[PDB]
Amino acid sequence: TSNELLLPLPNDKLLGDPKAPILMIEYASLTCYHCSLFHRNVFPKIKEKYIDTGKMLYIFRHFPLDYRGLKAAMLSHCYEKQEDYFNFNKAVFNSIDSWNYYNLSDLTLLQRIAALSNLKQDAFNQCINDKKIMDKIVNDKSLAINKLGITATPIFFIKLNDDKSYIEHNKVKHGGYKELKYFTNVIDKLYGKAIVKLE
Repeated sequence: TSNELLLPLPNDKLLGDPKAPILMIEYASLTCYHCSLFHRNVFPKIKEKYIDTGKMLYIFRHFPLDYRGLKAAMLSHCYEKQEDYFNFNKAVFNSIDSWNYYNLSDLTLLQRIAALSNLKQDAFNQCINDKKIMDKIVNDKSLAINKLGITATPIFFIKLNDDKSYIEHNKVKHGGYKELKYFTNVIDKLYGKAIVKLE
């Protein structure tokens, strides 16, 4: 069920305090141009203002649409520490202009990123060919299509980080590129309600 999907799951990768008052779940393709721009220009201030400060727990979930993006989503699993995993996805978004737009199977950009992060070639090769990880990514994607009605990206669910509450998923959904002021409005209002409730 959708309500069960909009909580931290045991295999989710987390960023920020697991017990933060607010929860943001994002689904996005790593090769999405507008997502890349959002991650370059808006997300860093969201992280500084709400994640680093313990106000909001962030959960990124992959939604790959192509070879590039699925292989990249797979390679992200070579990065275990929460900051490393986030920094890998950030590097892929930041490097979007550097894919090969003619040979869509060319993964030279991922070779670059792996080298810069000192990931050994044996680990790289294992991660980029790991069928168990590929299957998890594509099943989590089909589950989001089925249960949450996702088509385009980025999509965001922003809600109180309370496992006991029932909320209709479309009421906490935000789609597409949003400027910083949009999210600060939404998150500040939710946080204020969260704190009152917690006291």
